[PDB]
Amino acid sequence: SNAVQREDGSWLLDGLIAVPELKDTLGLRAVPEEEKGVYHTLSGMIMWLLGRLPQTGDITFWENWRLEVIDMDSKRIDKVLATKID
Amino acid sequence: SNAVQREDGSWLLDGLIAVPELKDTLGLRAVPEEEKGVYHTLSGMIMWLLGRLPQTGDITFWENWRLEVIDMDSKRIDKVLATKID
Amino acid sequence: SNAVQREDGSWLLDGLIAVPELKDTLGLRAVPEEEKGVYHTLSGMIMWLLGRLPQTGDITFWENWRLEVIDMDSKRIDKVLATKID
Repeated sequence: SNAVQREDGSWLLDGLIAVPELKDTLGLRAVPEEEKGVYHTLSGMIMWLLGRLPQTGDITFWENWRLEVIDMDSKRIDKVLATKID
Repeated sequence: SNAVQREDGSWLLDGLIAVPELKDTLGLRAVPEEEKGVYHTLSGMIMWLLGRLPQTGDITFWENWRLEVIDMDSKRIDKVLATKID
Repeated sequence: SNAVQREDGSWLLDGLIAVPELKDTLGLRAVPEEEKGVYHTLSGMIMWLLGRLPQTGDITFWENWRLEVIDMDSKRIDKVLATKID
């Protein structure tokens, strides 16, 4: 599970991307609930920040980043667009 | 149930604007909980996204839009400013 | 307690800044739950808007402001960056 950067520097990210790779790709300093083992995946993280099942169209925010749900894979996010804030 | 486009592209919308007219106005692909008979107006969609009673000053997000609650009629939203994020 | 403006015009705010100073500093029309006595500081306000204990990295929104949690002091927010959205 993957990360591709686009011709404006925004990221198209697979929802199943794991926390260590996600932090690397986005330069995150932390994730919410770190070390508590609540979720292990970008999709889970977004679900946690939303406090409910995400839907395509949903937007959340974390550190320097706007996270938009681009597509679902039933109970999980398939694809996310990550855009730098500013 | 009006909408009115300001000088800068942004939209002033009635909170009782129905979902059909809302998709058409803002070019929304979808709405949350579509076909689940959960809300029928922009006011109810904003309330769903916030997961609580809206207040004037509240900001929510969906697709390419920032939706700001500009005015209330007691419990229901009366005016909403929609702005397209980039 | 206090508020310092960066050269870019954004504000670093102490989490314990009280409602009157906050409104004056950011030119707020209101704050949520005004005169309900729910919270009395910026930290309490953001905790109210998130619906849970804030974490460093969280972002919330009110009126024309993006509110980023910069640092925590255990149960309370220590520092916030407020940036005018437009």
